[PDB]
Amino acid sequence: KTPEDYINNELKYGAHNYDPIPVVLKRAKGVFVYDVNDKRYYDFLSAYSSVNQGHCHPNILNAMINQAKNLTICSRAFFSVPLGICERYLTNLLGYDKVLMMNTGAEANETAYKLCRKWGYEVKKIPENMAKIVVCKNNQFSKVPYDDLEALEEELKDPNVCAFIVEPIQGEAGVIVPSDNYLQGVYDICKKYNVLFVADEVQTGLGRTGKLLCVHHYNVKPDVILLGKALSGGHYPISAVLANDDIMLVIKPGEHGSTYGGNPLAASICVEALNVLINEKLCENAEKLGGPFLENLKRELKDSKIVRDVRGKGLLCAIEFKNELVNVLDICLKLKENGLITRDVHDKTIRLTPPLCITKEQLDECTEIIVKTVKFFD
Amino acid sequence: KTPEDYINNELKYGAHNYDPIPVVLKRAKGVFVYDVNDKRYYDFLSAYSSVNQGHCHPNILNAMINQAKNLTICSRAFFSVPLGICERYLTNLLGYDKVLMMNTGAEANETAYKLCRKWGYEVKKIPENMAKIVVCKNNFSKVPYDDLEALEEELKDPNVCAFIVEPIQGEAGVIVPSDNYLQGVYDICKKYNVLFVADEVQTGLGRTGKLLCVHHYNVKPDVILLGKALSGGHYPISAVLANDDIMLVIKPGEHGSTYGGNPLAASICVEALNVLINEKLCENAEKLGGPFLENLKRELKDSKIVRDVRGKGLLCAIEFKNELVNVLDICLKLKENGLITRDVHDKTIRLTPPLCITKEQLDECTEIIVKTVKFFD
Repeated sequence: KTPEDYINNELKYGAHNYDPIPVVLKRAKGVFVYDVNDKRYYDFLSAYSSVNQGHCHPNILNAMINQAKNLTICSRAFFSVPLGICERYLTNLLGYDKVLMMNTGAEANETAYKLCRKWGYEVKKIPENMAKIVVCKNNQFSKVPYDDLEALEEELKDPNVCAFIVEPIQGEAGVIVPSDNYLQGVYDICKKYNVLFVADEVQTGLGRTGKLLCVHHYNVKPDVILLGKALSGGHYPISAVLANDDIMLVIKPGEHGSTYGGNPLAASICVEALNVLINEKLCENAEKLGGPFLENLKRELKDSKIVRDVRGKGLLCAIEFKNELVNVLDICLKLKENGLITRDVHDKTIRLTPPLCITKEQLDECTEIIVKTVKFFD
Repeated sequence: KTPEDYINNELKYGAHNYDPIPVVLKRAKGVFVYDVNDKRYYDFLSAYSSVNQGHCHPNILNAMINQAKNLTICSRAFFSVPLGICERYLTNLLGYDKVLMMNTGAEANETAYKLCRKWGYEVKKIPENMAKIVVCKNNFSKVPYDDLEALEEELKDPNVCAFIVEPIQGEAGVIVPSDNYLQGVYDICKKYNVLFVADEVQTGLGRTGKLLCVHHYNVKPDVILLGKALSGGHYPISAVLANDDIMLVIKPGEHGSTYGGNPLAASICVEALNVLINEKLCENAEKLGGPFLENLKRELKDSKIVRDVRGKGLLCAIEFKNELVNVLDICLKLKENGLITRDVHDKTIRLTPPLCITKEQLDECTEIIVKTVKFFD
């Protein structure tokens, strides 16, 4: 049918929990997506990093097929061959003793919360019910502003703090990059006060900023890591929590459920999705291309009336606009018209988050698409 | 690489969040799974109904392959072709206006909680943050299951927005309720203007012989929760269905998992339900269900450890006299004799094979089960 026909059919038969950009996608490969009118767009969202490897990577599909022909799910009532293969692979790769595989980012977060508090009770000997998790503003809980070591140290003085969880670059806040020395500060303060340092790398991990873990840029080793998105190359909801035995062994059977966590199909996809990442050296690509791409955009938008900031690390980039001077949803809609799809946060900031297999040449074309579009609104 | 090799390897490199039956599976097809030693077992858990259609159904693989070649995920920042196809397919099949697709059964529960409460506030006009959901014990305020009288006492409360109930309690030990419980739930919910929410994540999609267990009683709940077999075990997929008057209270803004409603799930889901309908697996379960449970009842009638043999369609259980047998040991013995399941509450064994199971296979399994029970007799 037409784009409007699909949209209206969703409005009729589906809950109205989202207000999407009105492009109706049917195909995708690498950096590109194709709508029902056969129009091609540069995808600058990468499904929030799930397709870091590019859309529809054939090597990831092939691992998915090879496994799904043999076994897709048996439930955690029994063991499957592929899970331990994945656990061994991931833990060796990232340098932690153990991993706990789940499906979604929210599941990884809740699992981390529980792990942290149980370690708080069982190891830190925090009195029952008192285990506090500290989190950052715009992320028993407490909040601290992001990129603030004084505020952090003040909270962690409390003996009942079990963990601090922080994203190496805040995504939802609008790609906020902390000062150099922040994460070393976090590492130091958390060590001082015997508090778990949890890095949330669900968005920043797996090549997006140019490293396997954005934390690697700062040569700092968190006590706990949360991964997801790109773990699957977009073929399956897969997420993970990693920690050494002194932390992870606090977890015991009985727990709750969520039957699909650790399933053989996800386990096989995951190993291949990371095999692709590493073998194609996509971390190196994002790291090589990202810095120049951003400097170019800064340069070409410097002295644009409507631009407030241009920021990023590797291929995790964003433009902040002055929303009193432009409608940013309209920028997004014009971006789409000019062949590039993204989304904004907080009606201010546009994510610039292409798959990591993007070329220097493609990034030059995208710079021109973006600059043309910002000029239109000046 | 032996079973023990694989088990110890997971103990070393994986969190100890589970304590599974020590069988290490490498392959599965239809009704059967195969371990690392090439031993064959009847799967009598069906990954808790995810594999109603049988393990590794080739048609579902084909739909997965056909979609994934084209598009697996774009996020809900944009539209995808397959999602609206799945939504129209699902809503037309079960007779509700709208569906909300998600990934896990816990996502469907939380979405349902939030939908129920917002309906409560916007339609029922319950006062500021007073909306109360009622659930059953052994499945906020709680009420005993199959207790028509205590249900009425609770819903009297004008602050109650919903009552959520499974047609058969799975996690409690496959508690089959009395007839006219469900008819009387409907009537009471209609009486006091409370949403009647049926949790069919386990019971739905052919397991009890019907597309929804609630169809046995010709009752139409206000909200349906589906999951598990929605995917044929190929993908985590769940759903909440409701008519427009309820569903329209949901506005854009809240985010869950970027994977809810993705094109790959949407295309897998249409085929999983197609397999279910076209292979008449609901019919197979109703048909084969009754006789299978007949035998077990009469073949274990003088077993001193057997407390009860119950169920509907292919959602069955045998409950044991706990004081007399270690029910985990029965499960391990069952495994020895080539049938795998799990128990619940240390007394009840699930008997839930895929729906494509044959009369001749289920005869084999009845002998396996009776043989095993007699070992502990």
